[PDB]
Parts: sequence; structure tokens; C-alpha cells
Amino acid sequence: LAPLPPHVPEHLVFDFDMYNPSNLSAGVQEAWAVLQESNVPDLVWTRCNGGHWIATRGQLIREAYEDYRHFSSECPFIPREAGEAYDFIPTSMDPPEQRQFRALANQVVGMPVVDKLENRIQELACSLIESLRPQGQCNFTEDYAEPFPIRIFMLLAGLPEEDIPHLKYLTDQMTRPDGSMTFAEAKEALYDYLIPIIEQRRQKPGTDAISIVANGQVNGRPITSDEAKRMCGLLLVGGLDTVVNFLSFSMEFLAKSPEHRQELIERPERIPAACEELLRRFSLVADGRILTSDYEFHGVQLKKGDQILLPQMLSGLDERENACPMHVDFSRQKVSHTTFGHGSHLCLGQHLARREIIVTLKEWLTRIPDFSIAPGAQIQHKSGIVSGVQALPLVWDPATTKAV
Ligand code: HEM
Ligand SMILES: CN(C)c1cccc2c(S(=O)(=O)NCCCCCCCCNC(=O)[C@]34C[C@H]5C[C@H](C[C@H](C5)C3)C4)cccc12
Ligand SMILES: [K+]
Repeated sequence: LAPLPPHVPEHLVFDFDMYNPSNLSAGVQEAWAVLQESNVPDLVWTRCNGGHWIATRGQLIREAYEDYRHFSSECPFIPREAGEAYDFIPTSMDPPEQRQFRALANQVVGMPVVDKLENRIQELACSLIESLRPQGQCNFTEDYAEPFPIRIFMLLAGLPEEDIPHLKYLTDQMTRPDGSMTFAEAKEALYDYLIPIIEQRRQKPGTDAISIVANGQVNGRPITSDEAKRMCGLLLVGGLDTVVNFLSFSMEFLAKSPEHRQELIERPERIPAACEELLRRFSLVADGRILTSDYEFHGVQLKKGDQILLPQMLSGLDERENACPMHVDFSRQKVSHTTFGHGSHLCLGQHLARREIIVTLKEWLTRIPDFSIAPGAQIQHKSGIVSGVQALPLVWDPATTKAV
């Protein structure tokens, strides 16, 4: 517990630990939802993780994401040292400089790219699932959720399949840390992999994402090598743990809810809506911002340099915006969430991510309509900037399945 700053009133202190919240055993969204109990104010200060604010309600979360002038992305992670070291593009930039970098990134992971990749996304899902189907078991996180998005990235980035276990090694070191290296070191090791590739594709561009970013123009001039690297690191990591962990949450839920599986089998037209309602219920990101100036917000004095956690996760779980928020209803009306963020940094990958989710749901239930959690296994969640599932052992009777 860091010393409480004298500008912070004691009545706003609530020592939530985003990397190890109490009651994690109840589920990680449930653990974060403690922040929305009736005796917790809308904006609190936690002394954990160096000390920082947390906005606990959708209205404040969206407001702060809109107000980039006060709430800057230059240090967007807790703890401060990680946020300081972090320099990916565009996530560590504010508008207006951010806008042209975001437009360049949009050309390589935005919507039209989706239609070009869609046949490979479909084929990859089907091939992975058929490999598992006859076995009657898998560790879903390891056997489907991890290989699916990284294979898609390698295709969009024009990288060879054999590079996958090394890239995985490198991203795990960053995003699945064990305290052996600092964020800065893991980040540099990732940059070491990308720097030669960007050099190569600046001399000899192709039509892959790295070539397009590395040869782009921004605010009137060519992008530098360093800018390209910082963009490519985000394009790699952006759709990896988010998708891995979101799919895992979704499949845990479906494994525990035969009635919702049957619903999507009998009414496949509801799968897009189901995707949105799972994105709401199993929202999983929590990053934040740094104050650019002293600012009073919702009656609370914020100080220049204070960090504020703005959990994307919480908006859709807020009872003030969605009734019975922990309940999953594929027929829910007025589904609201900020799962993909809000404001100037609203996820560029969201159309790709929804395609990945919808293809998985449809192709999984087509071949393996009936499955359960392995008997006896205790599913464990993890919490942090991207919350997730540690492992997801599933079982089924292969006689209930079909090759398609
Ligand atoms: C379920 C999956 C995903 C979730 C929940 C998710 C969530 C988010 C969130 C919350 C942000 C905003 C962060 C900020 O405001 O600080 C964001 C930004 C972004 N994400 Fe996604 N993401 C997902 C998938 C992907 C995928 C598949 C990619 C593809 C490479 C991707 C690319 C990006 C990029 C480039 C940005 C930065 C946009 C900018 O800063 O203007 N995302 N994502
Ligand atoms: C107990 N031990 C094990 C530990 C516990 C806790 C911290 C530890 C750290 S730490 O404190 O240095 N690491 C905590 C922050 C790690 C940042 C990961 C995000 C980077 C990639 N993602 C994004 O860019 C994005 C950017 C954006 C938001 C979000 C989703 C998408 C889009 C991708 C993230 C170091 C070592 C050990 C630690
Ligand atoms: K920084």
C-alpha cells in the first residue's frame, strides 16, 4: 500500500488490487464488480500498485475516455513504471498526432482487410476444430484459443508459420510475466524480432501489414523505422491475449450452460447477438490514463500526473446501464458496453475480433455441439490489464460430434 497522497480524501480510499483482486475465486468479472457495490463511490483511490484512481461506473469511464486533453494515453498502464516504458503506437499517443497513425493502422487491421482474410479465418477455425473433434477432450485455451489469433496475425503480417513458437515465447515473456524480466526488457526482446523485418520491408516491400505500415506516410512525411516498430509491436500483441482470453471466457460459459448452446444450435441467426452479449458479460480489458493537469472531475480533485484506471470491463457490467448485468441473455435489448474501449482509441481490430468470435461459435457448435468442463477441474482466472483464464479443460463424447 503506497502512502496516500494528501490531495486524496480518506473517504474515497478503496484498496482494490487489479493484479490480484480479492474474491478472484468467484470469477474475475465478479471480483471487479465489487467496485460497483452500493457503498463504493463512483471514483475511488486505491493504494495498491503504487496508487491510482479507479472510475467504477460506465458514465465516468466513457467521459474520461472522451476527454483526452485531461486524460492522456502517454502513460496508460499501472504500475507507473510499465506505463512509462510503454511506447506502442497509437496506444501511447494522444490526438491530434495519434489520428494519422491510427488511420495507417486502420488500413491493415480495419474492416476491408477482414473481407480479404475471411476465407483463411474460416479455414483455420475449421482445421483446428477438426483436429480436436475425434479426441473427446482438449485444453481449449492452449489448443484452439492461442493458435487461432496468432496464425491469423502471421497471415496478415506475411510472417512464416515456423516463427510462431518463437513469437509466442516472446509475447508470453511480456504478457504472461513471472517477474524474471521487467516490462522494458520483454518489450525490447520483442522489438529485436521486429527491427530486422521492418528494415527488410522498407527496402523490399510486399503487400503484408508490416510492409504497409513501414512504408506509410504520417502527418505529411514518411514514417520512421522506429515509429513502424512501435506500431508493429501493437498490431502483434493487440489481438493476441484479448482474443485468447475472451474466447476462453466465452467457451467456459458455454461449457457450463447447455441451454445456451442449444439456443445457438436451434437459432443460429442469434450468433451475432450472442457475440455481443458475451463481449458485454466477459469484457476483460482495464487500461487507463494520466492526468495532464490538475482537474476536478465529478467533484473530485485530480492532480497532474495522477494515474486513473478506466476499466473497459466495468461499463457493460454497470447495473445502471444494463439490468441484471451478470446474467447472460442473448435476447438482451440495449446491449451497452465499452469492451473495445471508447473515444479516440476505440479498437481498430474490433471487426476482426468479432469475425473471429462468430466464426468460432458457429464452427465449434457445428462440429462439437455438446461439451462440458472436465469433471473435477477448477477453472482459475487471472486479473490484470487483460484478464483471462489460466486453462480450460473440456470434454465431450466424440459420438455426438460431426466432421464437416
Ligand atoms: C476481443 C478482442 C479485443 C479487445 C477486447 C480489444 C480491446 C481494445 C481496447 C480496449 C482498445 C483501446 C485501448 C485504449 O483506449 O487505451 C483497443 C485498441 C486497439 N486494438 Fe483492440 N481489442 C481486441 C482485439 C484486437 C485485434 C484482433 C487487434 C488487431 C491487431 C486489435 C488492435 C488494436 C489497435 C491497433 C488498437 C489501438 C487503436 C488506437 O490506439 O487508436 N485489437 N483494443
Ligand atoms: C507478479 N508478477 C508476475 C507481475 C504482476 C503484475 C505485473 C508485472 C509486471 S509489469 O507491471 O511490468 N507488467 C504489467 C503490465 C504488462 C503490460 C502488458 C500489455 C502490453 C501488450 N498489450 C497492449 O499493448 C494492449 C494495448 C490496448 C489495451 C490492452 C489490450 C490491447 C489494446 C493490447 C493492452 C512485470 C513483471 C511481473 C509482474
Ligand atoms: K509511455
